[PDB]
Amino acid sequence: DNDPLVVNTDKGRIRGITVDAPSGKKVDVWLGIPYAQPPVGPLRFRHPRPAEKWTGVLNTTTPPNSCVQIVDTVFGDFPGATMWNPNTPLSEDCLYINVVAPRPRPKNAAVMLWIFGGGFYSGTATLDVYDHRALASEENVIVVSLQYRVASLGFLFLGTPEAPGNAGLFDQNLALRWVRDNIHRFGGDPSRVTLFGESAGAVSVSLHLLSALSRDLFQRAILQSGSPTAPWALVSREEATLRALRLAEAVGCPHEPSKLSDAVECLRGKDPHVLVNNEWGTLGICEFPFVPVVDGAFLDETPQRSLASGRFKKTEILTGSNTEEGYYFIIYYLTELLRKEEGVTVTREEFLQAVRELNPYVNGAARQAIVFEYTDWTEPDNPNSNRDALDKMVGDYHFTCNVNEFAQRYAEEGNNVYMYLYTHRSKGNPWPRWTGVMHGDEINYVFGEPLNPTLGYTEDEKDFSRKIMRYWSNFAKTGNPNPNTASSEFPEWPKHTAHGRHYLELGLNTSFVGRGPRLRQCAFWKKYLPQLVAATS
Amino acid sequence: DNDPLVVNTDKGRIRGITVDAPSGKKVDVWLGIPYAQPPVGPLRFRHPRPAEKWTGVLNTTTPPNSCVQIVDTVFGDFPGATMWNPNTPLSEDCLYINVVAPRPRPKNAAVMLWIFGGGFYSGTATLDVYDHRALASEENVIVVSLQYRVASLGFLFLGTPEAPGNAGLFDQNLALRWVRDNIHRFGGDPSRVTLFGESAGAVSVSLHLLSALSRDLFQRAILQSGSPTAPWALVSREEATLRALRLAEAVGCPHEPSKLSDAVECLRGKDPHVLVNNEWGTLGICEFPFVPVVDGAFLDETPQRSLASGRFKKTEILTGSNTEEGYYFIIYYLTELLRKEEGVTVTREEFLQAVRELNPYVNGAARQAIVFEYTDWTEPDNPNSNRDALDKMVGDYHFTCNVNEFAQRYAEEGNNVYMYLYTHRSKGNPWPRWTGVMHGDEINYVFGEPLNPTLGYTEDEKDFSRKIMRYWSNFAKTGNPNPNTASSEFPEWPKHTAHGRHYLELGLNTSFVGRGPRLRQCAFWKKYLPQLVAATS
Ligand SMILES: *[C@@H]1O[C@H](CO)[C@@H](O)[C@H](O)[C@H]1NC(C)=O
Ligand SMILES: *[C@@H]1O[C@H](CO)[C@@H](O)[C@H](O)[C@H]1NC(C)=O
Ligand SMILES: *[C@@H]1O[C@H](CO)[C@@H](O)[C@H](O)[C@H]1NC(C)=O
Ligand SMILES: *[C@@H]1O[C@H](CO)[C@@H](O)[C@H](O)[C@H]1NC(C)=O
Ligand code: NA
Ligand code: NA
Repeated sequence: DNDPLVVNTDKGRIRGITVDAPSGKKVDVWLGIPYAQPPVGPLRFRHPRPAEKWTGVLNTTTPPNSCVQIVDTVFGDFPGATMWNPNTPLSEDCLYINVVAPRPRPKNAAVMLWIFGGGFYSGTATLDVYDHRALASEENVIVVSLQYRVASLGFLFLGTPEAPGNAGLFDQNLALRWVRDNIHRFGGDPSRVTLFGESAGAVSVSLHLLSALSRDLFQRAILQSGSPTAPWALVSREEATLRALRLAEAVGCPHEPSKLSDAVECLRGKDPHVLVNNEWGTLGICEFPFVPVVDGAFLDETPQRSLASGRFKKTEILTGSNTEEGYYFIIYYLTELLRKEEGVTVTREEFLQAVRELNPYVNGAARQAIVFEYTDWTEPDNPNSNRDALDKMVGDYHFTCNVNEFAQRYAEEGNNVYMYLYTHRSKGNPWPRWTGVMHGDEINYVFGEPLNPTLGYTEDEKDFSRKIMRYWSNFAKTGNPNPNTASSEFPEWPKHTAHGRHYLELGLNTSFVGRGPRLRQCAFWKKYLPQLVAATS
Repeated sequence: DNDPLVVNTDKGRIRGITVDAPSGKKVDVWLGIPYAQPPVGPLRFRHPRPAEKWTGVLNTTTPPNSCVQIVDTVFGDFPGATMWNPNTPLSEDCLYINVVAPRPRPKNAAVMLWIFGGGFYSGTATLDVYDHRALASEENVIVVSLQYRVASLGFLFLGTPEAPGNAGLFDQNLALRWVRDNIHRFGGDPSRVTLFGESAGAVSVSLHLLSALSRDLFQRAILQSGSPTAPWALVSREEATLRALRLAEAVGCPHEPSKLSDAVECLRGKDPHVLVNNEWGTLGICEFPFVPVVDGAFLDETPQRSLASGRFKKTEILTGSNTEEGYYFIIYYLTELLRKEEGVTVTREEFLQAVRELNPYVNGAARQAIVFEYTDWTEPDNPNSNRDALDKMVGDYHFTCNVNEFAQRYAEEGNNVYMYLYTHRSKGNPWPRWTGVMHGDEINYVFGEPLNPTLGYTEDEKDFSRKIMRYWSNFAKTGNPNPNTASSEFPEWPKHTAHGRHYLELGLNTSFVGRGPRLRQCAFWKKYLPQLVAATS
């Protein structure tokens, strides 16, 4: 076989297809490569097995199945909500990898591996917003994405070997070995693999930097709006079992903590869709039913202890937060107030209501410590301020501050860190204006969506997209985002240093550099508030 | 008598003298006019009596005696410390008024009455820094100053009629009636009297706006770095008696609360200087041994209740604070650290030490509420930040915030208010650089000291002085500081409105207008911290 579009992997040979990128540039794609046996029947909830070797030529020409998950309807066929909806058929057999090489195909090049994230309950590598064609063609990089098991199918934990937990993470781990073993045949470098993700993507990518098993399976990491030290990232093993036994109860299975083997076997029987729909009990804002847990194999300790002791891969890190993280989550949660319409506001009374509902676990000697910190004292009753104040307290505690912590611990262990604050809101953003730049807005720009002519992105937005695609790309290459011009000295993007803590503002005409972001509020949630709760309890 | 320099007051006639202002302009002065009988012997601690009518022509040609007080030596003959030292002989007979008319002498003009302040323990109208010659000549206003009894001689309270308290305030009150009765003969208007002062000066001027007795004795008020709602402004009647009986003990007199008439009579005997030296017991920063008290005559309620109920003269108010209030007081107090030298700094440890010593009455669940508010979280251990952070917490609690409160209550009662933040540090400032603009720095500029050729003020500083002299002067005239150009619309200096809370920055090239100043920290000390101390106690 002299055919460039057929490739012989360890488990057999596959046939790809040449496709046009929206830009018009040509790339080679391999879509739906099985990296594991379908985790069905006795294999559900369990760690994945490598794929059974196949005979003949297999067609990897079309986008694979998305894993079984819930879909978002709460806004009907709104373009803003439907972009995160799975665009392929939902199946238990979802374990596949997608490889996209640029044309001409390089002999040995950089590898960028995208781990999607849906709060560990949803998502797929097949989303339109994650399109490898624009990124691979413009930056000349091998772009790879994977499907990992999600929700209770991926993250159910009972301590038993029939449900050991972290199945989704072991999925990713196995997919990383596939890359290590098979990427050079697509023209990549097994040692130059750079992992990058958003939400759980970042939380996943981070957990590979920590994990013993996936330690030497990649080179660098890019983390978007997520860290392993976030509140929603992990659950206690004691709770994870209760969440599992509650799911057993809710679905009509044996829920007794006495006999665990009864519970898992009954669960294996039930339909996958009824299983994922019964995960949602009483949960506050920004907390999810089934997520990573410290299993003993993938992780043998909590990420907090790993970070403290300094047990993580010595690597360059590119990480950052968006300006308005919370808004997205305060829309779905707390849906009464702050609905999907233009010009919404919040009265001082409604604000005071919200901080109780958004922080239900604090003693009230902490509530007004929050309200004093998160109110604008130049004009306290301002309806705009009180609304934006909700986004900040959610955004900072659940997202922004946790990113800062991980970035600092990496910086002070002598690693090069690059911190960003993404401030750009699209002109064509479908969501209301007040939302501003929400959680996951940068994705469209890192993947080169503005370079699509069929979409009406302004000419400046197309430049901006190419700019951050460059930053991202040559970081995966060189360990540094700075372009060759000004790479020699006084960078556009300074290093996030332990004491300096600098970040770059990613916006349309701003090259502004600050320190943080939001160091005061981070000091609030990390230092002041915890010791106050101690002193009042 | 057709002589312009002789004037016939109600109690007899006086003879003045023409003097050159440092600028070279000529003014007429009357210095050391007795407005009351000397409060000596049986009259000590008591309310003043009007002066006994005199026969013939009296010479009021030289600066009168300063009241008995302590002097500052702690810095030896330092020019910065010695400017507040009394420059006339110290006497118990100190009750006099000074009148300065410009030449040519107007038929009927505006009256600006200066009440000095030394924390109610010191000060005199005769200080070089308060010179009427420059102000009167340049702004064409009748400038008047008075001497009021100070320290325990002025503010001793025992509830007894032999020591009823507020003697210093009744001194001022009597001096205001003298002005009402006698100023038209000097070419002033009895109804256009505008009171203005600094430190206790402002606290005094404010207490005239409140008091029933001195209500109709003036028109407007200008208040510099002081309000009646400040912590050090008043003492409880229960404490004032104890402070008096402690002073009785310390001087070797009967200190028993049983027999009060014994105590006062023994006190009347003792030398005035030994009496003023034994006032200082255990007192924290920015608190003074003998100050105004609610006597029942001058004030029948606490200023807090007066402000709340809205019982104060409906008038225009011009008030403001300086950028670094605390520094001056943290130098004399807490003298170990933060000494008088260039380039002093504060370590993070020393900072944490200070907040305990500077706030000795807070439970420690409040101490770190302060440290979190008053630390710079971009670089927390910064030695410059930690030093400046001490000035702010002292400046805000003891001065700046209290000025804001009084200014707001006047604004929301429908009165016109003009708030300033004085940001200008002299080039020739004798104190160390880090001190910046300290408590009482604006005085030199409001009195026209830069217009003195024998002093090396820059040509811009001379313009600045004339500018704020103008603001001050035509406020006393018109009720508005704005010059005729731009007085018609969109003022240089906007009104401090109840909701807007605007202030003007008084500096060299800044016409900048903000809102506050320092609304966050004021909300801290006024709203947040008090309810936190409640929740933790
Ligand atoms: C994939 O192979 C099928 C036959 O199984 C063929 O019908 C189809 O055209 C192929 N599509 C590709 C490789 O583009
Ligand atoms: C940045 O801001 C605007 C962007 O529209 C523009 O004037 C120019 O590119 C820059 N200039 C500024 C802030 O003066
Ligand atoms: C004040 O009067 C005295 C006489 O008592 C006289 O010696 C002195 O020159 C006068 N000074 C004045 C008014 O300038
Ligand atoms: C105010 O600042 C300086 C004062 O020296 C001067 O450039 C000018 O008067 C003003 N201009 C600015 C801030 O650009
Ligand atoms: Na998420
Ligand atoms: Na004072």
